[PDB]
Amino acid sequence: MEKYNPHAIEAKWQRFWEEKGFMKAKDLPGGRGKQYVLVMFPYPSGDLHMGHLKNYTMGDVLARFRRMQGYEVLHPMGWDAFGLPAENAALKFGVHPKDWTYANIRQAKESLRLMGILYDWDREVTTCEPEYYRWNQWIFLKMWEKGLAYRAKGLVNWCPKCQTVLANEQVVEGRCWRHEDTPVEKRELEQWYLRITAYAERLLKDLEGLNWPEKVKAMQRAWIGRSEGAEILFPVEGKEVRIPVFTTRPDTLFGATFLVLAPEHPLTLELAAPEKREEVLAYVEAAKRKTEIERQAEGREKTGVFLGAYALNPATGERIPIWTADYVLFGYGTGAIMAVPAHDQRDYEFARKFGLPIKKVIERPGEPLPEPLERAYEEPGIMVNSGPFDGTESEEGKRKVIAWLEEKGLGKGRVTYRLRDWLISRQRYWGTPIPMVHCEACGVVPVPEEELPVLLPDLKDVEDIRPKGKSPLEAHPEFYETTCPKCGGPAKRDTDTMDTFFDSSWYYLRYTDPHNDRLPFDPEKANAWMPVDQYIGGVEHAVLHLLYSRFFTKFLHDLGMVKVEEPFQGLFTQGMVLAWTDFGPVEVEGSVVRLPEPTRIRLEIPESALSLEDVRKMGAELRPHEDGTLHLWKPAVMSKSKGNGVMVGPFVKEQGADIARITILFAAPPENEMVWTEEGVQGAWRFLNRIYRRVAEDREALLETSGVFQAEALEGKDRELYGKLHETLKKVTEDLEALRFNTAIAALMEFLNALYEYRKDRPVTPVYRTAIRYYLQMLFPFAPHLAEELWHWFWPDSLFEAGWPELDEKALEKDVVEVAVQVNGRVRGTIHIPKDAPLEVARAEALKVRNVRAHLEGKEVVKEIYVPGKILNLVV
RNA sequence: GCCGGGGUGGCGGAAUGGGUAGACGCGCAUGACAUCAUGUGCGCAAGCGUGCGGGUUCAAGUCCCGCCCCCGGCACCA
Ligand SMILES: CC(C)C[C@H](N)C(=O)O
Ligand SMILES: [Hg+2]
Ligand SMILES: [Zn+2]
Ligand SMILES: [Zn+2]
Repeated sequence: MEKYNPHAIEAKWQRFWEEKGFMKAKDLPGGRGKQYVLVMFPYPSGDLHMGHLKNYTMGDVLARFRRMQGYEVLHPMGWDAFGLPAENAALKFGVHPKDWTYANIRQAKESLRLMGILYDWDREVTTCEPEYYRWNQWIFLKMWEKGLAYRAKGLVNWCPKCQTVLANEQVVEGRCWRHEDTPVEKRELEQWYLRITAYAERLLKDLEGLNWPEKVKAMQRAWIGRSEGAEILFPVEGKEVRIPVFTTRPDTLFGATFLVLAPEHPLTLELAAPEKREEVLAYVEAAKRKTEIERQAEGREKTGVFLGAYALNPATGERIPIWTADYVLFGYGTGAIMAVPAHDQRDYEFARKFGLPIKKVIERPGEPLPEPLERAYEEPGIMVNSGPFDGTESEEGKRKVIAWLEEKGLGKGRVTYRLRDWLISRQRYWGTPIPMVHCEACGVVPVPEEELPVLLPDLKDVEDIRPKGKSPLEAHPEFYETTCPKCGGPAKRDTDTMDTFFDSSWYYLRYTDPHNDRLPFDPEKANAWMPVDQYIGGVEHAVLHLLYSRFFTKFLHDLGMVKVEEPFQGLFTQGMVLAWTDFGPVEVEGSVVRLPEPTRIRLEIPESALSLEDVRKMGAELRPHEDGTLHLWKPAVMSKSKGNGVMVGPFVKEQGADIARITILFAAPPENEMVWTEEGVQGAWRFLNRIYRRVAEDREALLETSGVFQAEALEGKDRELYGKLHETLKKVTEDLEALRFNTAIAALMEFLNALYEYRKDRPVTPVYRTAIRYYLQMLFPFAPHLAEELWHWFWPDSLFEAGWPELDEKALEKDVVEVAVQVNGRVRGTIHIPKDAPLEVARAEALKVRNVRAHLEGKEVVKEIYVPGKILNLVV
């Protein structure tokens, strides 16, 4: 008897599926229904390994399944070429991006193909190509006319490594999103923005009905951070100008004893007294230079300066000094606040430190407030010392005081958002050119829609297209020395480029019509496929892609190009793949494990001396090495950096594809993080072989048997096996739909054993043939190769045209289930009686269990409970 | 501190309209010419066992009250 040989059949079938084009995405989905499985396209930068294939596999499983059912499936794939990701890589190897990319893509598609993953490559999209980024511009225009795009000064975040500005969404832990070790600074610059805030309300409101992981939504809710409150205006003493401040506690206005402007606030210097200037101006240059990692280093220590100017409390009418502290942020609300030390610790503390007054205006219900106050009081209470509002409740106060303000034109009720506008301009070469020009008489003028695209200057000198603080395009007149399409005089093209995320915010839409030269996509098409039914990806893109993408769709909706309003209906996340890692040598002596500094450092711990326990307890092991010393191993993220990846190409050659799959899918729950291991790969081998044998050993026997039979006319092991099948089909089918591939397979392995047990007391019967047919169909999504192979030994056409097995509910019905006999809550034993078996029939079959255990303890009884299902309790 | 998700064998992990806890797999242990078959929660045993302590019930991983710990994300948003 032959044996399971991967290299023999895999690459064969792969070519087969590609030729016959089963995953070709239909232009316009018919009436059979349609699925749109999509995995976030990759940043071409490196070579793929098991750590990466997790996702694309999933997408494939899910994609093959649906296609098998009948749905018209669209499983697309393309490359997120432009932006920092690629450039940052091509720059670390002194290579030209256009070459480093097309190369990385080639390597990629090869891996994917080896893994037996199919796509509709006739839709492949490469962001960095003109044929695509042209539309990135077209959109930018449509956003300009609609006033959602714009330019403006102010402090922006600067990444010394990337040598360019980043959006707030790209500042994780106060560091770069790609360089989690490089702090971020601020620089006065005028960049281009996208008025995403214009959609703050909708972005937050349309989350509700969204069926996403509660973890993600909650992050967007928090990132958008809506807050209802009031915008009060404080007149400046003598001056004509008025200062707007936001507050979610206007019912305390009469308690405001001072104002605090953000260092970067304009009026912080335009009001700073000449005798204070030499200090105010020195404080700004101190805050601007400080950073996030530095600020969080000082703690909650309040620090500010007095502006030497006063303001007029529009409530009491009196004067209150105006200060400037860093604890107030300019990028939020009004960048100014009305300090009320009496009902806000922050303010309070700031007050007790810089000798400022604390006025009480909210009394605590019942238990009076200890005078003098030694801690704020932020809870609701009764108003006092607040003019005619005295006695008025706290809650009812707010709306009244606001209604009072909106009467004298002193303020108004407003709702600010934490969400800050999107900064999309980058001073890098590899990027989409902003379709704007700069005339001196006309000003900032938008390039004509029909003059698009605006190709990127062709630059070969690698040391040329490198960021040094300014836009690499700011050195090629041959590009920007163009004319203004308004007047006709000398103009200048904007040297800045669109951030990567821009093009990665509507790609899912391009796949629906990847070859359109009239529009970013034909609405008719996009509407037929959208929304994305299932989006496999990560969480790190919570406040980025998963946000920017929605805004983009909504705006595209508002142009009447896309019927839907949320691009991703389903959002399935995945966990990180891991692998046991070599953390260096160790000197073991008895039960003591000394740690040499080279290792201890990589382990990122303080201790330089553990024990054989501390090692176990932290999930590690000491193994023998090739250098003749012991090495401390431990799992770790499977990444290039860690140098522990399991390259696809190699692996597949030395093992097989379907093996990789089963290993990845069955390892754990997809949402959880797996740890790719030797032992696992083995299991995949075993599982796959046993599937082979079982079918190879009956190939002949099966070849001469018919798979036709009468359902009910079944009895014996057959009737049973047939039930086990359908019982299994249920599980597989459900789990595939819910995206629980692990248990979906665990169920397939279980039936397999069931088949081995059925063949020790029964021959290749019609029911059995059917079992095998059904099994092969249920396998096709996880091990499409080995599945397509065995299937052909008996049937003609591809498993793709087989369709998915039909469940037979009536086959699930159980007859003679095993029941547990318990007495006073302990499980004494288990009998085997029909499901409907009457209490008397069970009781009887119980009273004489294996060891009559039921008697060894039930010699009294008082009440008995029977549950047809699987239980019978005797209350002694 | 807030929000989100979780504590089950040696390990990944099953099972919640209460009803034989530990499916499937990994590891380990015996029997055959790396591969199969059998066993495998702990304790020699009384007996005990789903983070802790009470409680409801014939019956609790599932429900009720109080509490501990772990991971992830924001962290001075007025
Ligand atoms: C959809 C894209 C934002 C995915 C991203 N390019 C990544 O590889 O993480
Ligand atoms: Hg390109
Ligand atoms: Zn950077
Ligand atoms: Zn002009």
